[PDB]
Amino acid sequence: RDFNNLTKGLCTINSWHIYGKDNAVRIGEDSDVLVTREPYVSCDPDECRFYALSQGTTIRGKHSNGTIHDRSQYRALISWPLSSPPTVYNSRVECIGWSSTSCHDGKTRMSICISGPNNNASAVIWYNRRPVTEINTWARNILRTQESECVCHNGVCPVVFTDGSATGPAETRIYYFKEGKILKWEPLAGTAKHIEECSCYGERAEITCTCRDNWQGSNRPVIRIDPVAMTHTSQYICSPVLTDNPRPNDPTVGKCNDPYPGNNNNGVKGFSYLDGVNTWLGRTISIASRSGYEMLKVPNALTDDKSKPTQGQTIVLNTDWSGYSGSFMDYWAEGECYRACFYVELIRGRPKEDKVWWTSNSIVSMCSSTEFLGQWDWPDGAKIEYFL
Amino acid sequence: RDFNNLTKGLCTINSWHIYGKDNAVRIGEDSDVLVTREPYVSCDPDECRFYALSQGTTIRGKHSNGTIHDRSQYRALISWPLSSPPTVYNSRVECIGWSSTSCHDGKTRMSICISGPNNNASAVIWYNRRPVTEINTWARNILRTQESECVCHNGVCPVVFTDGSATGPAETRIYYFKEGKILKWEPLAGTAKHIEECSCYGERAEITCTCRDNWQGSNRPVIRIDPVAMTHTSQYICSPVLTDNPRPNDPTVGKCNDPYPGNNNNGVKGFSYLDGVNTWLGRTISIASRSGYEMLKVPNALTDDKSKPTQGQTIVLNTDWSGYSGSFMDYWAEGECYRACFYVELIRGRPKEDKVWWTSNSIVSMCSSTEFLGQWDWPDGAKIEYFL
Amino acid sequence: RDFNNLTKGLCTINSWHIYGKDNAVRIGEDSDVLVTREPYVSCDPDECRFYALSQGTTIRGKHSNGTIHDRSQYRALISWPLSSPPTVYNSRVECIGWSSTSCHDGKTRMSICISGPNNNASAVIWYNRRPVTEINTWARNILRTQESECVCHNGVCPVVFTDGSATGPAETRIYYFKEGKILKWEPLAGTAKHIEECSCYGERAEITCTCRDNWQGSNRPVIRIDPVAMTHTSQYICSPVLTDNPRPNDPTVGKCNDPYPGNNNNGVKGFSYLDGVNTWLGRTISIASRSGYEMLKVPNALTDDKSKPTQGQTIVLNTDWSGYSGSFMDYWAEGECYRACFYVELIRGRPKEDKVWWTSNSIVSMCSSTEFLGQWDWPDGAKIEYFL
Amino acid sequence: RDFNNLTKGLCTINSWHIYGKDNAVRIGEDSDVLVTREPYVSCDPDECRFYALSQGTTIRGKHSNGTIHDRSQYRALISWPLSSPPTVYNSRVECIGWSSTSCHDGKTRMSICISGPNNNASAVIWYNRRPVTEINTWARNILRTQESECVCHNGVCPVVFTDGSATGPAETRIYYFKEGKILKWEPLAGTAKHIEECSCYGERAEITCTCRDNWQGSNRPVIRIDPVAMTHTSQYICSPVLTDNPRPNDPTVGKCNDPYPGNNNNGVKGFSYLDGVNTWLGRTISIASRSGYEMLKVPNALTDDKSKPTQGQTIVLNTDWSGYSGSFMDYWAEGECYRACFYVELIRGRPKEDKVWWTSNSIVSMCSSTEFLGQWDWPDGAKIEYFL
Ligand SMILES: *[C@@H]1O[C@H](CO)[C@@H](O[C@@H]2O[C@H](CO)[C@@H](O[C@@H]3O[C@H](CO[C@H]4O[C@H](CO[C@H]5O[C@H](CO)[C@@H](O)[C@H](O)[C@@H]5O)[C@@H](O)[C@H](O[C@H]5O[C@H](CO)[C@@H](O)[C@H](O)[C@@H]5O)[C@@H]4O)[C@@H](O)[C@H](O[C@H]4O[C@H](CO)[C@@H](O)[C@H](O)[C@@H]4O[C@H]4O[C@H](CO)[C@@H](O)[C@H](O)[C@@H]4O[C@H]4O[C@H](CO)[C@@H](O)[C@H](O)[C@@H]4O)[C@@H]3O)[C@H](O)[C@H]2NC(C)=O)[C@H](O)[C@H]1NC(C)=O
Ligand SMILES: *[C@@H]1O[C@H](CO)[C@@H](O[C@@H]2O[C@H](CO)[C@@H](O[C@@H]3O[C@H](CO[C@H]4O[C@H](CO[C@H]5O[C@H](CO)[C@@H](O)[C@H](O)[C@@H]5O)[C@@H](O)[C@H](O[C@H]5O[C@H](CO)[C@@H](O)[C@H](O)[C@@H]5O)[C@@H]4O)[C@@H](O)[C@H](O[C@H]4O[C@H](CO)[C@@H](O)[C@H](O)[C@@H]4O[C@H]4O[C@H](CO)[C@@H](O)[C@H](O)[C@@H]4O[C@H]4O[C@H](CO)[C@@H](O)[C@H](O)[C@@H]4O)[C@@H]3O)[C@H](O)[C@H]2NC(C)=O)[C@H](O)[C@H]1NC(C)=O
Ligand SMILES: *[C@@H]1O[C@H](CO)[C@@H](O[C@@H]2O[C@H](CO)[C@@H](O[C@@H]3O[C@H](CO[C@H]4O[C@H](CO[C@H]5O[C@H](CO)[C@@H](O)[C@H](O)[C@@H]5O)[C@@H](O)[C@H](O[C@H]5O[C@H](CO)[C@@H](O)[C@H](O)[C@@H]5O)[C@@H]4O)[C@@H](O)[C@H](O[C@H]4O[C@H](CO)[C@@H](O)[C@H](O)[C@@H]4O[C@H]4O[C@H](CO)[C@@H](O)[C@H](O)[C@@H]4O[C@H]4O[C@H](CO)[C@@H](O)[C@H](O)[C@@H]4O)[C@@H]3O)[C@H](O)[C@H]2NC(C)=O)[C@H](O)[C@H]1NC(C)=O
Ligand SMILES: *[C@@H]1O[C@H](CO)[C@@H](O[C@@H]2O[C@H](CO)[C@@H](O[C@@H]3O[C@H](CO[C@H]4O[C@H](CO[C@H]5O[C@H](CO)[C@@H](O)[C@H](O)[C@@H]5O)[C@@H](O)[C@H](O[C@H]5O[C@H](CO)[C@@H](O)[C@H](O)[C@@H]5O)[C@@H]4O)[C@@H](O)[C@H](O[C@H]4O[C@H](CO)[C@@H](O)[C@H](O)[C@@H]4O[C@H]4O[C@H](CO)[C@@H](O)[C@H](O)[C@@H]4O[C@H]4O[C@H](CO)[C@@H](O)[C@H](O)[C@@H]4O)[C@@H]3O)[C@H](O)[C@H]2NC(C)=O)[C@H](O)[C@H]1NC(C)=O
Ligand SMILES: CC(=O)N[C@H]1[C@H]([C@H](O)[C@H](O)CO)O[C@@](O)(C(=O)O)C[C@@H]1O
Ligand SMILES: CC(=O)N[C@H]1[C@H]([C@H](O)[C@H](O)CO)O[C@@](O)(C(=O)O)C[C@@H]1O
Ligand SMILES: CC(=O)N[C@H]1[C@H]([C@H](O)[C@H](O)CO)O[C@@](O)(C(=O)O)C[C@@H]1O
Ligand SMILES: [Ca+2]
Ligand SMILES: [Ca+2]
Ligand SMILES: [Ca+2]
Ligand SMILES: [Ca+2]
Repeated sequence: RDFNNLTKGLCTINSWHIYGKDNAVRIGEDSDVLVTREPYVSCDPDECRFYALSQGTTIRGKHSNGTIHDRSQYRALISWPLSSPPTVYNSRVECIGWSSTSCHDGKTRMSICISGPNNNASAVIWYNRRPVTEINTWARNILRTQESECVCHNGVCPVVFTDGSATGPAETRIYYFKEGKILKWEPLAGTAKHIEECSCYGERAEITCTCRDNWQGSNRPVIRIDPVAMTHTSQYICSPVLTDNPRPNDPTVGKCNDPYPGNNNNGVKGFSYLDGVNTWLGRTISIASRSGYEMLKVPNALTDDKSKPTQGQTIVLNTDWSGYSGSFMDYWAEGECYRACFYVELIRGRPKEDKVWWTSNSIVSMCSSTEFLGQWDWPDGAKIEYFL
Repeated sequence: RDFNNLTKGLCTINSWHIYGKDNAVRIGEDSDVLVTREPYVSCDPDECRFYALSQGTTIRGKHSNGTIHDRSQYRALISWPLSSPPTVYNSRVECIGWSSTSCHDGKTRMSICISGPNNNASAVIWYNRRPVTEINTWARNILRTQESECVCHNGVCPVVFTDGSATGPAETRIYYFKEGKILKWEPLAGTAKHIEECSCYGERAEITCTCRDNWQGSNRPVIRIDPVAMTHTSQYICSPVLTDNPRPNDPTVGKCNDPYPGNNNNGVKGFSYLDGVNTWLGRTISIASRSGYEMLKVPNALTDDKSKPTQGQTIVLNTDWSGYSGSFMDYWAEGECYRACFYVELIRGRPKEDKVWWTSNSIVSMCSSTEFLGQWDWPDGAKIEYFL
Repeated sequence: RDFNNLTKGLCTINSWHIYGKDNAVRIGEDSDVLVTREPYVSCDPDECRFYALSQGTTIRGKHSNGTIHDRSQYRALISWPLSSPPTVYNSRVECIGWSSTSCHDGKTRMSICISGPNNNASAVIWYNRRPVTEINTWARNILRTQESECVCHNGVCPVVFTDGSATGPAETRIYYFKEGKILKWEPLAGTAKHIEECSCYGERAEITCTCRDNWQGSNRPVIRIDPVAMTHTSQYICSPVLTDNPRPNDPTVGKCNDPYPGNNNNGVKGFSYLDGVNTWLGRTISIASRSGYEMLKVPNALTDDKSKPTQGQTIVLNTDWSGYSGSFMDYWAEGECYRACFYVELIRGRPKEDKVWWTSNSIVSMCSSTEFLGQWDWPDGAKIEYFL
Repeated sequence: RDFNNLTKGLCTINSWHIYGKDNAVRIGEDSDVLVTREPYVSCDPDECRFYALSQGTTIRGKHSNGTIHDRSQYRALISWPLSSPPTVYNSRVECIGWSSTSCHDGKTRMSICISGPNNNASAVIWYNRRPVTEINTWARNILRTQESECVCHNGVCPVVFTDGSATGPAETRIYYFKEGKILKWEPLAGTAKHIEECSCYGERAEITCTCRDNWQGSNRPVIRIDPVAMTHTSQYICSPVLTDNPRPNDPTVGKCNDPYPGNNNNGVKGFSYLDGVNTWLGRTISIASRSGYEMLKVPNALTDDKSKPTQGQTIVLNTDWSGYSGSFMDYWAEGECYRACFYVELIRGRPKEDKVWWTSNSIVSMCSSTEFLGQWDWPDGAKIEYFL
């Protein structure tokens, strides 16, 4: 009943414990599970849920054929109970579209879905489950947004959008919403050169977003937002531990204010927690594809262009498929600090597994522990052969 | 806890944004989805839902064979969560029958279902989910009602019924309900010559209904209701932009007080928003069948017999099937105006697609934006070949 | 939050309107619907639900084979939302067993299930969804109860049980429960000679039960209960309109205090409303089997041994299968009188349809109207051929 | 809203009445039922539910192949409504892992799941459905816990864990949790020599746990916990009525302070109620495998090394498969005493039924009656042949 404020710092991250896993593809082999992609996790004050973009068909369904495609009239943002699979019968539609974000401000939830043809897309901003504001495409080239949760502070929920080229300069805007209405927007500033799919978290009245430079950068761009002043900066992770994909091999020195070169015109949504010595980066293990997943403790990664790992944890073996990853936290938990969490999208089917005609995913997520916990690996677990 | 009053005017309609879409036929190819038709949308103060007449069988079920037929003992009014499909497991039965309307008065919901043989039908009026009032057929020829939501003002919810011929003069009545009890009824007056399937909305203490003249009219009849005085008038949309189906080609001058001729004994449920220069009409694109769907801004359409479009938006391409369309609004939303909404029934199967033995539909709906949003088209999306 | 009292009389019954219908067998041909039998309907202060004895298997399931049998370890009393089918996913288990009753006292619900072998059965009485009291078999021969709702008055809910022979004198007891605890019990008194499966309703502080005399009677026995004094009487319906099944042809004079002879050792659960001139009897249309169903207005049927029909309504044609029927009312509805309701079990499969290996049913129910409504017939609607 | 205290003694157990049964394997032959094992039952103040470790696949699913294995990344603790089957659509995930316990303290629920490889497992302790505390493996050999409900007293919920060998001395710890945080832990003391899978209940401010000595004991070890002092003792059931499995034949004298020999390196989770003359033991009927199940009244079993049965009740015939059994009670029921309950896991499939490639189970549970009720037997009820 009052707006949430980011009054706490991050808990110390000494390892990662298992939080949730839906085993959707394993289960959906023989039950009514929706084909998805672009998932995430987001908490309300009373409940945490799984989120994703449905493809408007079950996995066993004949309409799963062609679901490699990102943008259709049959997609929607759905949410469902934590660690359940997204089924026809338990999935709640938040809004219609093929690009989304969502966050609760402490009183109620804002959800945003973009739909339309590539040259004529529009965002609709829902708040308390009703449509409130609409935004038309400004650059007429796939208006698109975070594909993970936004973050609010005292009613103000910033959202990062991009419109324009995926392979050249584009038009990125930071919208500051309150109760679904636009308080303000700004064009992207700072030294980030291309921005897509920001993964965001909040601590001590600052919102940090780790994004995807699709055009040039194999290091990740970072936007930091003041939700009170409604201003931001941008730079890159300085660290030579490179965290996009595909990417070249790790160098010994990164770049703070420019894209690290070697791979153009591609990437993956990812995330980091940037908190001095309490800094952890996620990446795919493979430099070539969305294969494997690990967390690496890289003290001062944001600001230190020679920073290297001092600790890590494998999440998904490099013999298993991964995908998008992103940040969320339970802002309404007990205690004196915010516990960092993330999810990894485990993509199955096309293009890497082309014996099936579909593309889908399941979800695994972890949150930080102050203990030094033993590690397991967490694969999707499905046998593609069963779907043949 | 107090009755809702229609105290607001319509928001300015500059375009239409996507509101909901269930993709029911695509999803029901491989999950337990009920065969429906005659759908709509209706809001409670805390939730908006999809409504339809079930056929008492799933689409993949063997009993889907024969579901082209409108009236059986196996039909029921169901509701289900917004943009979900109507499944066996998530569908809530409101009442039993093969013709319906439903609306919330601010305290609770009235639902009405008609059932029976053609010569002996009866309406039962439910209120707070209990049966309260029953009305026997007065003309012994398919007693029937709106197939979309009614509208309430201070407890009074008017409903339009027709009994008698579909191809000649019939007996239309306006019932004024309060808490499921009949306050008053009136025979149809004014210049409308035949009335079926009224699509209604409320603003500034007046209820406007756009209906179907099955007997003669390719222009649409309009009933306007004073829910305080409990009186009404009727006329036709004056505009030469004709909005029934099938229909002849658009002339340059309409008819205000008589059916526009050229097509007899057929039609489709449709709707309009009639608000001076803020006037928008829906129609099928095809003049021959329930094919395509568009919205047209036709300033003063109700009163101007030469009024032509000044703006439009395509909803469904003329290469895709449509069906019934109707009006609803979220009377419990925030802000200073009521945002116009509509749904379009996307009919699949018989009679236009006769390689399957069933008839069903899915739903798409939009609400107005004050922005000038880019347009997409929104087809059902299912492949009939998959059902073979 | 206070116990309900039977303070109202019955509304005048001038006809019957459709209340609910689940079409379970039609729908369960292609969805996960539980095999049932012995259904009924019962209201809470906020909701009315369908009830039945599950067979612990879906209809399409391989374990549906053998479900003609009444008593197994796999049966349970389930409830589910009104007019929904009893599915695996929406059915709530009230208790485990193969004979049951259930009723809400205004504060919470009592449910009773009997289980065990024929010579060693026991009742467990649940209240507020916890087990409170248990009763062991007294005659060691299929302890059994109403198979429809009980009725409460000021916390006191009487229940009729029988233990002993189905084809000879047996031991019937009336238990008076309050908060799941036994206040009192009595052996059956009066002139009823055999009692099974009582169908009960309450009005003006009296509970009337119409039961089944399996041993000799083709007229129905009647128990009337004073829930304050905790006493009862019994007799038969005097009327020559005979309402058990199988039965001989209607005579011109009935029997008030003895079974009407002609058929031994068989019957069906049925019901009546006995209210002077406002008296209505249900029966199968067939005198030979559970085929068809009609309601007949038989003024003074209880006390007049020459009383004949003055009005009727067909519910199920004699070309369609019926089954058990029983009484319930919504004691928590608005208004000045209790509206009589009933359900009819529509049995499909064995023994009358032996091309399938299962026995199941669906449900239709009606409540009274003060109007003289037109009639329809309400068959199960499924095609057995589809299940082959 | 206040913590529950164990203020009541056990009700007198004169027999056992049926409480719940899900018939999961019968139903899951033709519906979307999760493969499980290691089930139990646990009550909240407003609801009692079924619990189990999912295998992350339906029974009919192709991924059911290999589900004999205990520990995978696809397992999770789920709960679901009492006597329902654990379906994809009604199962709520409590936490991720392959060993668990759960209990409500009167304000909210603590749930604990262990996951990881054998040499590197970790417990995560959830409270109010959020992760609060994590515990790393201390002996690097399958950290594991009760597989049935824990018990709380004034906020303090003790839990028994074991880490180390299954076939030799191991490291057992008693953790005392409050609001998901560790108040204290102790190493196992007393004369119990090996501890696994404790089944616990609470009465008069003492918690009694009956466990599994996998290494040597065919009598069962017993831990008794003071949740105020946060101390414990351990011994064995003195009785010569031996209750593990496999086991040698019953002798005439047991052992109070040492394992009863004859079978090494195997066992089954089981339980007892130890209350002077009101003492009842469960066991499999078979001495060789998890076949059959009975309850035996063995006055002073805990302390009397010659105690023999004075009464019993068969639960599952020795011609039917059983499995794990464990204790729970409804601490929030009415009345002056706690009513003892238990469940039995009915295992189907591998290894005893190897014509199928899966292992799963269903559940039956009973609670005590003060009556001397007639007995039935309660088999799983499924036909394996149907799954072929
Ligand atoms: C039970 O569970 C536990 C808990 O999980 C398990 O214990 C864990 O074990 C894992 C696996 O070993 C550990 O993860 C690795 O962590 C290291 C970081 O720790 C080493 O380095 C630390 C930093 O050392 C510099 O500074 C220090 C001072 O600050 C200085 O002292 C030192 O000399 C040095 O100059 C050391 O502090 C650390 O020592 C503490 O911990 C030790 C245990 O780990 C202990 O033995 C010590 O005594 C001490 O007390 C230790 O030496 C990460 O570096 C590593 O991440 C690299 O390697 C993996 C493959 O294993 C790779 O996937 C990673 O990406 C990463 O390497 C790439 O990136 C580098 C950076 O650019 C690059 O240099 C590398 O060449 C490499 O590059 C190639 O691969 C990448 C990726 O594909 C590609 O992009 C490139 O282009 C290129 O192709 C792992 O994260 C956990 O930290 C550890 N956890 C704990 C709590 O201990 C335990 O094993 C389990 N038990 C069992 C029985 O299974
Ligand atoms: C990005 O998204 C945006 C947003 O959606 C897209 O932009 C939209 O584009 C669509 C498609 O073009 C537009 O819909 C059409 O709108 C016109 C109405 O606008 C024209 O006419 C206006 C009125 O002009 C008279 O009065 C004015 C003064 O008031 C006077 O100035 C004028 O000279 C004239 O005498 C003009 O004001 C308007 O101009 C503004 O907008 C222009 C952009 O549209 C801009 O360029 C201008 O400079 C200006 O600023 C404009 O000229 C509708 O008329 C039209 O509806 C007709 O045609 C479609 C087929 O396209 C048909 O399906 C419709 O039913 C309708 O036509 C039938 O009915 C008529 C009425 O009886 C009849 O006369 C016709 O012959 C026709 O009849 C046949 O078909 C029917 C139906 O099957 C049948 O029943 C008959 O029997 C017969 O067989 C469209 O609705 C949107 O308005 C526009 N939206 C916005 C915000 O701009 C943009 O394209 C997308 N971008 C990309 C790159 O894709
Ligand atoms: C639109 O919908 C409406 C609303 O539903 C439809 O209108 C309804 O139509 C149905 C079907 O006709 C009616 O049901 C029958 O009702 C009669 C009772 O009403 C007749 O008798 C009344 C009593 O008359 C004695 O007393 C009066 C004075 O009190 C005296 O005046 C009279 O001369 C006589 O001596 C009359 O009052 C009544 O007249 C009012 O209504 C008339 C319309 O119905 C109207 O025309 C009149 O002018 C007047 O105003 C009328 O004459 C029931 O008797 C009958 O039930 C018998 O027959 C059916 C087969 O049809 C059978 O299944 C029943 O079981 C029952 O008969 C068996 O039992 C008898 C009792 O033992 C026995 O005598 C019979 O031989 C028979 O026995 C065989 O069958 C049974 C069962 O299988 C077996 O067990 C035996 O062994 C043996 O084999 C029907 O219920 C509705 O009442 C009527 N409703 C309304 C509101 O009007 C309308 O039709 C629909 N419109 C269209 C176009 O479809
Ligand atoms: C209707 O429903 C009701 C309610 O359920 C049914 O009635 C019930 O019927 C069942 C089945 O008969 C009963 O269960 C058995 O109970 C006996 C215990 O009761 C006998 O013993 C009592 C104790 O007697 C010593 O002390 C007393 C004084 O305290 C002294 O007087 C006496 O002489 C003696 O020295 C007697 O008090 C008791 O008498 C009361 O009740 C009688 C009715 O039962 C009545 O007739 C009497 O007049 C009196 O009023 C009675 O004589 C258990 O011992 C027995 O459990 C053994 O046998 C089963 C097989 O049946 C086996 O599975 C069990 O494990 C157990 O036996 C193994 O363990 C023993 C202990 O180590 C060992 O000694 C045995 O050799 C045996 O060992 C082999 O098997 C095991 C297991 O596989 C293996 O591990 C070993 O290695 C080895 O291979 C049953 O539980 C219910 O108690 C009774 N309930 C009630 C309320 O009456 C009624 O039948 C149903 N009606 C119908 C028509 O179906
Ligand atoms: C009660 C009833 O039968 N309504 C049906 C109406 C009437 O036939 C017409 O309005 C003529 O009166 O229209 C439909 O057939 C149609 O056109 O798709 C569907 C609808 O179910
Ligand atoms: C407890 C029990 O078995 N009840 C069964 C009763 C009894 O057999 C009779 O009332 C004779 O006592 O009737 C049925 O068989 C029936 O006629 O369809 C169904 C019901 O399940
Ligand atoms: C954590 C774990 O693996 N628990 C497993 C235990 C252990 O193997 C034993 O208690 C030996 O320690 O027992 C089972 O195998 C069994 O006997 O059915 C099932 C259970 O899943
Ligand atoms: Ca990149
Ligand atoms: Ca027409
Ligand atoms: Ca009889
Ligand atoms: Ca053992």
